[PDB]
This record gives sequence, C-alpha cells and structure tokens, in this order.
Amino acid sequence: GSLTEDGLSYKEKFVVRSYEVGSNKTATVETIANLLQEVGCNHAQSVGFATTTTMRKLHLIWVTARMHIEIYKYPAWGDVVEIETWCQSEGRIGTRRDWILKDSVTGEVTGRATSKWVMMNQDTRRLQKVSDDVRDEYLVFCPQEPRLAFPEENNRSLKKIPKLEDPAQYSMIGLKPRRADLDMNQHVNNVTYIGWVLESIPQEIVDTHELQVITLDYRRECQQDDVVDSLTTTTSDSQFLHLLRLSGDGQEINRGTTLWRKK
Amino acid sequence: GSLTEDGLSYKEKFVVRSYEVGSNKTATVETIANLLQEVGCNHAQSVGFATTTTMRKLHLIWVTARMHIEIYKYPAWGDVVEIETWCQSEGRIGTRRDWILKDSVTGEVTGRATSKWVMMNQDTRRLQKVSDDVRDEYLVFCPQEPRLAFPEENNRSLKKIPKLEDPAQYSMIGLKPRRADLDMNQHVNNVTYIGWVLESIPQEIVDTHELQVITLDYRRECQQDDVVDSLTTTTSNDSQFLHLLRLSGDGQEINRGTTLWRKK
Ligand SMILES: CS(=O)(=O)NC1CCCC1
Ligand SMILES: CS(=O)(=O)NC1CCCC1
Repeated sequence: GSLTEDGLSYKEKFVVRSYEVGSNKTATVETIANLLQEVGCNHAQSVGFATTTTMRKLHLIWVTARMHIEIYKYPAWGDVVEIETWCQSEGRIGTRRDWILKDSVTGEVTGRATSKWVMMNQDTRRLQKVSDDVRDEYLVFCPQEPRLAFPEENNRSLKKIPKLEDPAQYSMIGLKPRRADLDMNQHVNNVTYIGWVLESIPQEIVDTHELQVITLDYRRECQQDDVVDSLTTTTSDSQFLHLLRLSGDGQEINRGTTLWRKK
Repeated sequence: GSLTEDGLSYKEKFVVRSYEVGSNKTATVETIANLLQEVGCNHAQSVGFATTTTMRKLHLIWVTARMHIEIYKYPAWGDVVEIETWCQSEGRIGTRRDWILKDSVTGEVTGRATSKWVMMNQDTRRLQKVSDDVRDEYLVFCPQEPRLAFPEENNRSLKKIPKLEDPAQYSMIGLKPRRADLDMNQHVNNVTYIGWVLESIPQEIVDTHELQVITLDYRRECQQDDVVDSLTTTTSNDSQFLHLLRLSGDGQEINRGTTLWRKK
C-alpha cells in the first residue's frame, strides 16, 4: 500500500485467501481483524516507527484498551478489499486508530473499525498519560481536525460493557494458545481473544446468523502458559454479553458484546 | 498469480505479513504451509477445478496422505516470496503436488515441498485407485515427463515413519481446534496438524534451532469436537525428532511425523 497524497492516512489492497474464509465462503472476522492489524503496521513503517524515539528509551509501548468492529458485507474468497487507516490523538488519554473497509470494484464501504490505545510501561505494566514530548513526535502524522470512522453522537463504540454474572448461559473451557497464536514478541496476538470470545457462541447461531458488531475491552494479557474460559449470555437481531477469564483463579482478561443479524 | 507459458504449472508472489512471523521476524512453517495451500487452490481455479466432473458425481475427493517440506531460508517480514506449483499423476496410486519457493529479489530457491494425495469417498471415508475416466480429465494439466521438486535417489520424502513408543520424551496434552482452525467445509485445516505436532517440541529447541525438514503422514482426520495429544521423542549440530498425534481418549492415531532442526 501507500500513504495518501496528504500523508495523513494509509491505504492497502488485499485479495481474500482460501484459508481465510469460513463456511459461507467469505472472510472471517478474525481475517478482517488480522488485515486491520497488518495495514496499521504498514502505516507505522511508512512514516518511520509503534514507539517513538522517547518511548523506546523510556520502555513505553502502545497497548489496545478497546476494539470496535462493524461489518456490513464480508468480502468473498478471491475478492479485493481496500482498507484505509489513520490515527488521532485523544489528548493525554492516549491514541485512537480508525479503519474504513471498501470493496475495490464497487467502491462502497463494507465495514469500519475503531480502537483505543493507551501508553504502558513494558516491564511494570503500568498505564500513563501521554506526555508533550511524546505527543509532538506523532501529531505531525495525524489529521488535526477530527476524522472519525464512527462519528454518531452516542454510538456503539463508546458504550460501557457490564460484567457477565455467573452462571453463564454458554461456555467454552480449557482454551490454550499455541505458537501460531503468538506475535513476533511472543505475546498472544489480540485477534486470538476475538476467536476465544466467539468459541462460546453456539454453532446454531453461527450457522443462521452473521456477525454485524463486536466490541472488546482488554483488561489483562493472557500469557503463553495461561488457560482461558470463554463465557456468553444472550441479552436480547441477537445480542450477547461475553467474558474471558483465567481457568484457575477466574481473573478477568476481556469483556465484550456481539450483535448478529439473521442471514 | 498465473499459469506459466506452457500452462503446466502456476506461479504466485506473496508479501510476508506482520502477524505471519515468529520470534526471528521470519515466516513460520505454518505461514509457509498456508501459502502452499493458497497457491495450490489458485492453480486448480485457473484451470476450471480439485474435484473433476466425474469425482463430483461419485462423491470423491482428493485427501492428503503425506506432506514433506524443506526450508533453507525463511522469508523475512516484508519480503516477497515466489512459489511455483505443479501436479503429477502417480498412476493409479493417486496424485502428487510439488512446490518450489524462491526469493523474488535474488531468484534463489529458499525452500521446496512435495505432497501425496489419494482418492477417497467423502461419506464412507474409503480410499480408491484413480480410474482412467478421472485420470484423463486431469492429465492434460500435468507435465508428461517427470518433474520432481525432490529428485534425489535417497531423499527424505519417501522414508518410512515409525510409530512413537510410550513413554514419549515430550508431550502437549488437551489440544482442541477452534473455528479459525476449520476450512470453508468445516473440516480441520491440514496446517493445524503441523502446529499441533510442533507444540510438543520444547521451547528451548525452538529458541536455539531452526526447522529445516518436516515430514507428516496423515492417518485420520480430527473432528471439530475431538481432543488431541501431541507426543515427541528425540531420535538424534542437528536435532531429529519422532512425532505422534493421537486422540486424547482412546489413543487413536491421527498423524505421525519427523522433524530435523539445525543450530542457528
Ligand atoms: C501515525 S502512526 O500511527 O504511524 N504513528 C503512531 C501514532 C501514535 C504513536 C505512533
Ligand atoms: C491443474 S490441477 O492441479 O487442478 N490438477 C489436479 C490433479 C488432481 C485433480 C486436479
């Protein structure tokens, strides 16, 4: 791909692969989430990055706090999808990365995503506000006027998510990451949590419904030697409340909501 | 990609992605195996397929019996890899698909693969020899003279694999497939078995060695509701292992294999 003419956003085209599609021969939400991750990485590399020069010496990293994806049409196997991505400063709270998914042939928006990132010390795992020294290093790569993939005042991407009460209606227990679930730094890839959340959705729902919206809050990281329980309860179109927690102590790692539409 | 000038092989270029690399910032063997699978699919689509018209009528499918991969250099993140693939008839035994991996910049062969496919009834799971009616439908898309990715007279792609004896030196217990491990037909993707085999290799070996060769025999398919046990034993500068995947319950064999690793 490449940066746009103003250098304030990045675009990339992807051809949907055979192993990237589900039973309906269209890209899975995990394939979509991997593509957003890839275009985000290519945007950082194209402008020299993410971690700025100040973040590196201070052992600071950007970590995902919240992910929100809305899909209107899942691209078919062999189709070309164009993804446009950009970043925006959210003051001292952190940063935001947005995405727009379009069909390469028709030019219509087939999906959109937004994510909230927060600064964290790599070693102590302690959150912190964005300093001016850090802010000045990345602002020159962001639009200065607001540019939101989800502009709607009071919309699905900023709603509070409650904690699922025991007993859960559905559950998938004993989930463990394998080496394919780890990134280049040996941490569990954020897309694996989406897959784990979806494992407790019954197969009948997956077979008769399509996933329209998914919102995920990231509370704690899952280590390579950790075991996760996936819990789901219907709250309703079908809506579900989700919870990932450690198999042992029951420590929360994620919470989320999904909205599905009848095929 | 596209078929070559003679239409007897297919080539495709891939840029290695961020989430496709391991700790060394190079493509994993599972990424490589997915790319071979994708180029094989695009080859069949480009010539009108890989079930023929007769195979669809008789509920017959091509299933993998053996996979053999040898990697000399794993492509780095952001690198372009070119993969050339072709098929060859192995008489009435079945078919073979071979691959050649090359660096797009240097043009050098960085890896190669071969696989044995056998005809099976989709419903009864019963193997069968390739009939003349089926053979004539795909022969016109194959080279007639032999073209082997592993030509050597004493190559490791045709060696017999023994069954691992209990107790195993290493093991990874309770492995279950998730929805991302399934293909478009809701069957476990063949690349998941490679990942499962590698889960019983200790992390220290993965951190100090690079995987050079992997040979896998496919004996039985793992269902979506099955649980697998991965067993490994060292048999050996270079390290060799004997592998076995079996069902967690009854201990029914699903796969057996061997891996060869070299010191980084
Ligand atoms: C514009 S960018 O996403 O490539 N760079 C990042 C912005 C937040 C910190 C670095
Ligand atoms: C050209 S191809 O790879 O699609 N040929 C195949 C041989 C087995 C059946 C199809």
